[PDB]
Amino acid sequence: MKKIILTIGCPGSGKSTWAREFIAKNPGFYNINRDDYRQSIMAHEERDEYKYTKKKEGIVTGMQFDTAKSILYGGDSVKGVIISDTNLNPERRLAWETFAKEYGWKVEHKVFDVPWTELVKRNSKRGTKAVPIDVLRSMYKSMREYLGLPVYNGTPGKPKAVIFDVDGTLAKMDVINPMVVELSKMYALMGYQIVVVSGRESGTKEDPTKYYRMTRKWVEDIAGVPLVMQCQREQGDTRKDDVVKEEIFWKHIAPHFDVKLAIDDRTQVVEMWRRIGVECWQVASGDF
Amino acid sequence: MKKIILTIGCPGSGKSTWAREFIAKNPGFYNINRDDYRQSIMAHEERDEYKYTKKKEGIVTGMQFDTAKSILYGGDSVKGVIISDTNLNPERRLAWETFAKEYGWKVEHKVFDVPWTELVKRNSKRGTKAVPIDVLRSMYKSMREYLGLPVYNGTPGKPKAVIFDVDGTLAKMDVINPMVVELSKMYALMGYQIVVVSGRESGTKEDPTKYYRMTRKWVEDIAGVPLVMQCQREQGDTRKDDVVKEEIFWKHIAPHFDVKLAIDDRTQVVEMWRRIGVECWQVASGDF
Amino acid sequence: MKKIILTIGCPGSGKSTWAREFIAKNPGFYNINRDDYRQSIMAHEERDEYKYTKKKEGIVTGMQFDTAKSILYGGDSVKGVIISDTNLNPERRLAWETFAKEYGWKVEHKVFDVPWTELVKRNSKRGTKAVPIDVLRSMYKSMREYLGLPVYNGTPGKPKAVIFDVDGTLAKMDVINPMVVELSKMYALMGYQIVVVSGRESGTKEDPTKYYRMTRKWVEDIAGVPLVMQCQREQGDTRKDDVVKEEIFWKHIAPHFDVKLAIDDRTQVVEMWRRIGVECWQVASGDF
Amino acid sequence: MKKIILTIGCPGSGKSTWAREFIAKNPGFYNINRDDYRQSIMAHEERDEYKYTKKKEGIVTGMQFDTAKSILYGGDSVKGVIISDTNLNPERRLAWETFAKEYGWKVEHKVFDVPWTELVKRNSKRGTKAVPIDVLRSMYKSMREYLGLPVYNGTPGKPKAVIFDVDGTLAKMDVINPMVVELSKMYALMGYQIVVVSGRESGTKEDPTKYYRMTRKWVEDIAGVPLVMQCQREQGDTRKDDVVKEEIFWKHIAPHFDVKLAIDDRTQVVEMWRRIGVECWQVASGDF
Ligand SMILES: Nc1ncnc2c1ncn2[C@@H]1O[C@H](COP(=O)(O)OP(=O)(O)O)[C@@H](O)[C@H]1O
Ligand SMILES: Nc1ncnc2c1ncn2[C@@H]1O[C@H](COP(=O)(O)OP(=O)(O)O)[C@@H](O)[C@H]1O
Ligand SMILES: Nc1ncnc2c1ncn2[C@@H]1O[C@H](COP(=O)(O)OP(=O)(O)O)[C@@H](O)[C@H]1O
Ligand SMILES: Nc1ncnc2c1ncn2[C@@H]1O[C@H](COP(=O)(O)OP(=O)(O)O)[C@@H](O)[C@H]1O
Ligand SMILES: [Ca+2]
Ligand SMILES: [Ca+2]
Ligand SMILES: [Ca+2]
Ligand SMILES: [Ca+2]
Ligand SMILES: [Ca+2]
Ligand SMILES: [Ca+2]
Ligand SMILES: [Ca+2]
Ligand SMILES: [Ca+2]
Repeated sequence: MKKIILTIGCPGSGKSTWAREFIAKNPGFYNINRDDYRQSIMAHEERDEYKYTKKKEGIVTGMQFDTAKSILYGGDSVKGVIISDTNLNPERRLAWETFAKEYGWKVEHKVFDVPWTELVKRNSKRGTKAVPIDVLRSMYKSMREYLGLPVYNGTPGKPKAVIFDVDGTLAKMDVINPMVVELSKMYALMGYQIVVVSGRESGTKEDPTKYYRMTRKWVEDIAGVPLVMQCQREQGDTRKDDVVKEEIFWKHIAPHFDVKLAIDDRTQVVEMWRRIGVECWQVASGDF
Repeated sequence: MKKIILTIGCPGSGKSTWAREFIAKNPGFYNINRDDYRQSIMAHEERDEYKYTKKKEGIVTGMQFDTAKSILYGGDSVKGVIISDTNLNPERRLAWETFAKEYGWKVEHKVFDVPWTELVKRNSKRGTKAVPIDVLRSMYKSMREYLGLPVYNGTPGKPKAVIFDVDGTLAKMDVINPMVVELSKMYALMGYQIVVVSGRESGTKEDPTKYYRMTRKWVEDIAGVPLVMQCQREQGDTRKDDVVKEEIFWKHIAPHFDVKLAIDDRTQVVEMWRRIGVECWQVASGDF
Repeated sequence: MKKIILTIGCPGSGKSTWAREFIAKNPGFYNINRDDYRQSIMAHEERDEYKYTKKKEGIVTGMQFDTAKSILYGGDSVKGVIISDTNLNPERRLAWETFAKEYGWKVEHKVFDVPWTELVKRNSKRGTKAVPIDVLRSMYKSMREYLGLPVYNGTPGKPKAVIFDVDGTLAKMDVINPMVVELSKMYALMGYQIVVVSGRESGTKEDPTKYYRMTRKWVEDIAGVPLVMQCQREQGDTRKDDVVKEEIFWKHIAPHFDVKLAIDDRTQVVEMWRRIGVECWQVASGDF
Repeated sequence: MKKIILTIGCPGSGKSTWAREFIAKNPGFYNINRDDYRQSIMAHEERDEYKYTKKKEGIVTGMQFDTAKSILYGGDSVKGVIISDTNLNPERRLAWETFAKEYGWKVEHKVFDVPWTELVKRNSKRGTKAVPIDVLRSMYKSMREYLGLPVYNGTPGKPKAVIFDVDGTLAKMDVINPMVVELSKMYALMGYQIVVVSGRESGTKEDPTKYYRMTRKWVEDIAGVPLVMQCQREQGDTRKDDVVKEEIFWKHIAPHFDVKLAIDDRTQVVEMWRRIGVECWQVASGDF
């Protein structure tokens, strides 16, 4: 059965680079792409900004439809086609299936799950092919939905709480950040539990809690934060703050507290927070 | 007297485009640039990421120095040279002056003040020449210092206050944003004055306060914000929220309140806030 | 009646640049191009060399066909489509007509006649989109056929002759070029008439035959060429040798001699010769 | 002793690509290039055509001089510099040596000998960095001089002769090419020896002279060429006509005849001919 391969990925995820190699190595496969049909009908040059329109979309969609049938209905030489779009819209994916079922073709996916941080990196250097940051956030939000990743929706019965980070949030570089520290105390009065988190490694190979202890002491004897729990990146862990903090949240926090907010300063972490369903306020420029 | 023209501008401000035209129109002028000397000593290709180093910088600085003397010491045909770097570091600018004073040359500046918003726009499409967002923020911070633009440092004797925006901050799209509304009341108890601001146009040409009135009512009868002042973009004003809110701050707020914080959601406005010396917490994704 | 506009031109003739502007200025027009469909089905990157194939061509042709019907069968908003290919193959052009006649559309052409010399120039700088020189010669040969330009096929009854140029051919820079001079005499014995031509301007504004006289004398008293006719670019004429020599051929030579060969050294002139039906031998490197 | 590495090569030979890798792998090495200094002083954009000038050259030369001293006079960290220009001008190369001798540095060369055919290929796709074809011919002529390759200057005492190729020259595709065949006979009368050469493989693995015999017969019984010698690419040889014919010339022709001319049609072969000192007339378009 001739196959139709939908590439599932955010812009900048490796889609096209892979399609080009696959076609180079496997005779009988052809690429179909909407970005290409979008630039061609306007005869746009590499650096022109395409103006979105329902009309133009219907046309490109039509072009994909017709180009698929025509190629798949080619001789026995034809093995399949690659639809190298983002394919991040469920409705769009279903259509390819129904369309494939009536003519007798099968559908396969080829996923390109790339970490948010890397996607941002690439897109900022993508130049003219760059995509706005918010449509990127949205694309990734859809990718997570495709993978079936978790979205927090609260913890019924458990005490409400606010999450505070240390570096850049409660501490500056350490001295206290007056308004944020005053906030944690403000929330405490209001009856909320104060959970503290930090991406600082706990300690060294020989003293595995050196930094943790220092952090705890600082929070207690300088900031005076009435916290109930403190969590930190374990010693030895070299993964991204991104991954580290989320792992800590599902394993040590979500099951014990009804978190209604998170206070942080580092964009990637802030991005992780909103992304998983936790309101987050960014208290300072944290593009690093 | 032969002149040395320093272009003052952030990356993406028009520096090079102007230098190329000026040289094309004025015989006897030559360009000197560090980005160029930086890529050349490494024989880098358009898409390689340059690795910063003191050594490599000393070399490029040396190259600028020597290339300046050699060209300016050319015949009578030579009129001057353009130093098309950002030139946003005061120390760096002084050096060119002292250097120019000993050989008998004069220094002129050619400023390229472009709005933050536009600088971001261009840099995100700059592709490989793109610069990290934080070094851009920093460059612009220096540009503002060069222009002598105002930086807020408080208001002694006046009552402390927090600034809250409406769209996206207190209101969602309208329904209340629970945590942020709860915050304004929380600060009020703490003794702070609550100043409300909005980029929403006050009204229409025929009803110049239509939206203002609606906003006031909403803040009063739905959010229940104990505000003391509300300010909004005047009817007819079509400038950027960027400019609008800052104008409102210096004219109607800074002189009446000791503002210690601002709550907003739109990145450009948040960026304006921190930029002028006002702590600001971004309560939601606002890349628009 | 909705129109289909075929752009007639060699690669590098301005086709696409015009299509982009036309579409920008005229709402309801869309571009259709085979180069675009060719790079897309292979998911090729700007710098990949496309491998020609009947299969791949049938597919792109199919894509043009289907994309035309689908767009032209759009609402009343649709005004037409531009087929921005070279369209230099008569058979190909007919197809568009027959195809247009059955669905009720009309066909218009938009010619981009650019001089060979300029086409070469652009193509050598076209980089990756560059086309081999021989396919370019061929494209231009078809363009000339489209315009109905003249192709020489002899002159019955008139005496046979060979055409010799002076600069670079008979003369070097002047001293004689031994073999070529020996040739003209060799042909004379064989019974051929020797016609001499030169792109050298005849003279100056005040002495309109200064150079002609000098050339005649040189050919007579140094080379010893038994010529019957000498023709030169008139004084004041600043057009390309290209145009100049061909004008001279049809007006002063073709009607008086049965030319069976031309001896020249400058590539553009040599190219003109073969192009119009006259065998030509290039006696030296003349890329200038 | 700190070294100065001059890269010797024609444009498009791999110079820069190598310099970038070498510097990437060897800490303490820096690149110096005139193309880079040429585009920088004019602040030119990738696609601008640089206007040559003595003034601008003196400046770039000065920049190379000063940049060399300054870097080589750096700490002990500095190992050397790469001068990635063509370096094909002997005078220019000497200067680097004398310059290197007074400051105590040594000079090394890194040759990039690439075949003419490949150099043309690359340059035609080089786009904006492309170089005119004649300056390329000239560069390669200098490269050959650097390598010490042979240039023919005649054969005293031996009988004069003309060299004729078969495919495209004497034969068309075979039928006779009337004027060229008539020429060989014309030269024979004049007392010249007619040497025939062909790039056609002599035969097959099982019949190693199949094609040679066919060619000989054709030349004898159809063209009627009064030849004295016929030479052909041996059976099995898969090298370029380029190399094949030159090998045949020095081994089987130059020592037996005083060749004063060569008649061919294929550009690369014609290019080889003039290049080694043999007048050559190109009788037809042979860009293949
Ligand atoms: N492994 C990688 N590391 C860094 N960048 C990559 C990698 N793979 C691809 N890229 C780059 O990411 C960008 C997106 O490429 P692509 O695969 O074509 O996806 P899309 O379909 O969104 O264009 C391109 O600029 C490409 O060169
Ligand atoms: N008026 C403009 N509008 C939009 N973009 C511009 C404008 N002028 C220049 N640019 C672009 O901004 C970028 C920065 O250009 P440039 O003047 O060379 O500054 P820099 O010295 O930082 O490279 C380039 O991509 C350029 O083409
Ligand atoms: N007036 C002009 N002068 C010089 N070059 C031009 C001119 N107009 C277009 N070009 C260039 O010629 C090349 C061919 O352009 P284009 O119109 O797109 O034709 P094609 O359909 O063959 O690609 C491009 O590199 C383009 O920028
Ligand atoms: N092995 C190769 N095969 C084909 N092209 C190459 C190869 N190596 C380099 N090139 C290309 O040849 C051109 C000349 O490259 P470069 O080494 O930089 O020489 P130059 O100093 O003249 O610029 C470039 O476009 C480059 O990418
Ligand atoms: Ca991630
Ligand atoms: Ca932090
Ligand atoms: Ca601004
Ligand atoms: Ca807002
Ligand atoms: Ca012409
Ligand atoms: Ca000539
Ligand atoms: Ca060679
Ligand atoms: Ca041949």
